[PDB]
This record gives sequence, C-alpha cells and structure tokens, in this order.
Amino acid sequence: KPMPLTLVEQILAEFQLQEEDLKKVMRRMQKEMDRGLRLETHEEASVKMLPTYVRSTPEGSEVGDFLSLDLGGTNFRVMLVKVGEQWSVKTKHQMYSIPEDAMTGTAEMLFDYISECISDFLDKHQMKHKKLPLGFTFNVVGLLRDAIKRRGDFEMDVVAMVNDTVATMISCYYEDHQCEVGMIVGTGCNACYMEEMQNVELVEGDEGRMCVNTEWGAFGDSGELDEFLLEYDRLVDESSANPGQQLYEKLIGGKYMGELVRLVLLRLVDENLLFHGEASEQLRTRGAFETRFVSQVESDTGDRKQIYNILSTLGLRPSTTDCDIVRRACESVSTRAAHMCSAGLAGVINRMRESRMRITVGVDGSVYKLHPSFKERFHASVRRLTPSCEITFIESESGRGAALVSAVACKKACMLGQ
Ligand SMILES: CS(=O)(=O)N1CCN([C@@H](CC2CCCCC2)C(=O)Nc2nccs2)C(=O)C1
Ligand SMILES: OC[C@H]1O[C@H](O)[C@H](O)[C@@H](O)[C@@H]1O
Repeated sequence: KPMPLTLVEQILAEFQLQEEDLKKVMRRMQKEMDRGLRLETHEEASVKMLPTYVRSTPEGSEVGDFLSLDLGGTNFRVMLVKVGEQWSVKTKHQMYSIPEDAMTGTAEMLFDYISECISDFLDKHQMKHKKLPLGFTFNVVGLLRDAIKRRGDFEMDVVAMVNDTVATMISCYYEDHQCEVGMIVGTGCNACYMEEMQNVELVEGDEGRMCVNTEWGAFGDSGELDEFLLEYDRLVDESSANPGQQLYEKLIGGKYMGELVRLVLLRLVDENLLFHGEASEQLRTRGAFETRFVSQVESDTGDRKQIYNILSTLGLRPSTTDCDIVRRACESVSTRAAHMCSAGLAGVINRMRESRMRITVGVDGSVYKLHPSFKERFHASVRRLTPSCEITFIESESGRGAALVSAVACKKACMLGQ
C-alpha cells in the first residue's frame, strides 16, 4: 500500500468502531431482546423476537408427504417430498422453464402456468387425488392459492412461508446438525436462533427450544445507536421512506450501503480531496451509487480498472489517487457494516451461551456472499466478541435443504391447525 492521504484518513476514521463500542451495542441489543421475549414488555419492544413455532422436537408427524416449490429467476422446480424415520428425506422433482409469454403477462397469468405445471407433475406421478401441502422456497402464496382454485381440478393447501432467516437456519442444519442460528445480510439484515422455551414467554412450556425471529433491523428506536450515527447516516435516515425506523438495518443492509458511500464521496469532494472538488450530476443523484458498485470497487485486483470503469459510468474521469480513495471509502462503510452486524450476532451467541460452546451459524445474503471481504471481517469481529464459543459459519446451498425447509413449514402448519 502507498502512504495514505492524512486528510482523507481523518474523515474515514469516523467510521471506526472500537471493541468497547461494539460491546456497548451488543449489550444494548441484548436488553432489547430481553424486552422482546417477555409478555409484559413485548408490545412496546422494538426488537420483537417473534416466536416462529419451529420447535427443537419434530412435530406434525402425520405429514409425511408434501410438495416443495422452489421459485427462482427464469424458472422453477416442482418437488415431491416424502419424510421418513434423523429424518429420511426422499425426493423426486422436475425443472420447468417459464416461457417468455408467461413471464411477460401478469402475475395471475404467471401462477396459472405454475399451477398448470403442478397438474402435469401430479399426473406424471399419479398424485392428483392426494391434496398435498405445498411450501415455497427461493404474497406469492396468495397468488398460487388463487391460481389453484382457478383451476379446480386438483385441491392443495399452500402453507405459510418461513422467514428467510429461518429457512437459512433449517437448510444449513440439513448439512450440519449443529446449526442453531440463521442470519441474512442482504438488502436487509436479520437473525433467528433457537431460544430456550422458558425464555420464550409468549409460548408456554419449559421443555426444549424454539426458533425466535429477532427482526433486529428495528433496533435503535429509542436512540440505542445515536452516539454511533454519522452525518451520512442521518441524511440517509431523513430521505428514507421510514425515518427514525430500522436504524440498525440502515447501518448494515445492502439497501443503503451504496447511498452511504455516495454521501462520503460528496463530503470528500466538497473538502477538495476528491475529483479536484468536482462531482458529476450522476454522483449528486440519490441512489446513483449502487451497492453492487461497492463490492465491485472492493474486488478490484490492484490495477484500478474495475474502479475506473465504475466511476466512468457515473461520468467521472478519476485519477489513480481518486480510485484509491474510493476504495478506502467503500472499505470504511463495509467494515463498519461488518462491525455493527457482528455486535448483533455476538449478543445472540453470548445469550445462548449463558443457557449452557460449539455452534454453527447459517448465513445468506448478497452482502455476505458477494462483498469481497465482508464475511472475513464479520467472522473475526464476532469471534473476538464471543470468547468461550467456537463458531462455524456456513452458507446455505442438491435441493434437500430446501426440501427440509418445506417439510418444517408444512409440519408447523399442521401443528397449528392450518
Ligand atoms: C429429526 S431431524 O433431525 O431431521 N430434525 C429436523 C426437524 N427438527 C426441527 C427443526 C430444526 C431446525 C433447525 C434447528 C433445530 C430444529 C423441527 O422439525 N421443528 C418443527 N417445529 C414445528 C414443526 S417441525 C428437529 O427437531 C430434528
Ligand atoms: O430479508 C432479511 C430481513 O429483511 C428485513 O429486515 C425483514 O424485516 C426481515 O423479516 C428479513 O428477515
């Protein structure tokens, strides 16, 4: 690395977060999860800790057979699943490519094509009498119900989807049975984990555990993060659709990460430390610096070409120094996102530890998967904040994890009386 520009470093250093800071954030998250878990304070609690009814014991034994529907980009998978016995997950499936016609009509006309494919599948395997439960993997539930009803020839119960943190936990559990935490760092950020039943005051029972959906994005309503906010965070918060809300997520989520960078670049520019104090009209446009650009700038192999090309797309003609500064502005934001995020997962893992540590954590999300070194910085920060825990991280990815998600969602549904 070259000797950095001092003036720039003083501005980017404002993003730094010390251990003592993250422990502050951690402890504040912890008290907020306590408020969420308890009957008495749950309604005013901003971190809701939603019981998911996904228990540590297999329930809904009378659901052995079901249909799993993995809805993807340009196609979908229909999959028949039979659960037996550890659970014996038997599957057969079919890939269906969505025609361009079906893609480009309306959402209702789309799900009629999906329903049509389901009919063919059931005919192919002689199951059009069986009235199977159907889960979704990746209001489409509503659309499929209406599209099946519209057909009338076969009957089918489309169950409620699980939260994406829960699906991540369940599909990662398939491959590593030590997984008891699900986490998403994409557009938004959330976490779920297996809580002790005695702590889940909203569902009575002492025995076993239940997944709890933290919905921790809402953390910060009472100013729990105020001392750690910066002018740019405040600006993002004011221009957003929901000012004063989702403050924790605003620091971390992919939804705003690009906008934060853009604002940092404008500060630098206005300080005459970047682009000779001259921004483009694109750069002065809200939303122009896409979050994908951040990962791209931080992927640059050292030759400045991915950075140059991105900045050129915004109507800038950057010097080599300008490209270095952008990289460092991107890293500041990323690394701060990773810190803030690690403080949340640390509060969860330390809370789980008190009740008892080798533990696996399932993770998903574009930021965690695709941002060059978010995961690395994130891992190291959590491990630091969680002494006496050994944390294995895995990413969700033959379609049997998805089948296990759909089995749980259907069995949950049976258990709750539909
Ligand atoms: C027999 S098994 O080894 O295949 N197996 C997987 C399923 N589960 C949990 C879900 C898991 C989800 C991940 C964390 C631990 C519970 C489970 O099925 N929970 C349910 N809650 C409501 C309906 S079903 C089990 O208890 C054990
Ligand atoms: O998609 C990740 C997360 O984004 C948002 O925070 C949603 O509120 C939450 O339900 C979801 O788990």
